[PDB]
Amino acid sequence: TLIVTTILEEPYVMYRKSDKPLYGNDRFEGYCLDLLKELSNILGFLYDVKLVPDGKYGAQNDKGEWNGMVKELIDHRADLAVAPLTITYVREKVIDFSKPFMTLGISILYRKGTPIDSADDLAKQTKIEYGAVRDGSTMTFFKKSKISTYEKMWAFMSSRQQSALVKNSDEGIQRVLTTDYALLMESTSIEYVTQRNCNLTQIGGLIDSKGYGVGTPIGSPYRDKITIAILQLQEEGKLHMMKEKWWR
Ligand SMILES: N[C@@H](CCC(=O)O)C(=O)O
Repeated sequence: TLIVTTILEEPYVMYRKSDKPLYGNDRFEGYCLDLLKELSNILGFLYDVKLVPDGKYGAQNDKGEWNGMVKELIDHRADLAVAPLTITYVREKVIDFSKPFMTLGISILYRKGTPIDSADDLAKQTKIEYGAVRDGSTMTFFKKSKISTYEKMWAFMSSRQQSALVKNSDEGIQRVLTTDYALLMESTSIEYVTQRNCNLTQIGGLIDSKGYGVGTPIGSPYRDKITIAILQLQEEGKLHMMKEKWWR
């Protein structure tokens, strides 16, 4: 029944690996898929998982137009957006979000053993390239930040745009591995990476504080119900278990 838009991002949404042929929703696994299964049991609904066609989370272009999963919800092309989608002020003007099912903050993914300790250290220099995922909430944060240092940084990554910004997190992580590059990535995603490559580390603390929520078109009856469901899973300690299962 319900159409759920999502995006491939480890360990939230991934293609399940099997020796036998997988069809439909079975092709996907991960934190967000366990959550979606839970939500459909609690609210009792069927669903079809579809990746967002342009592979973007969603940003508003210079002419006011949106893309990514946000656009899909806006154009009623999807009922739910269940993915590590950041709840932001700008997005709340065009779609509704459930209450957060996970919290995080923008931080820095970089290698270990350098004198770089914060965004400032990155900002006041130029040898180390740094950037974020194109059309994601992190890129938008820097693009709209009125704080000098972040404003300085947006200037840097937007000039070297075609280069500083990456298509997705996997490409950004690979850029951190094979280049002198620091990735502006969200904290729980960084936790997952550094947890698997002891050469990588989080630089500084969180630049901001926020959360991930299930997106729905504006005025959807499902939003409050999903919030109630998230609150239940939280209450019975399943959100913790799910986090531990995937981040291990
Ligand atoms: N979670 C972000 C994407 C990743 C990022 O921009 O750091 C979003 O909802 O757009």
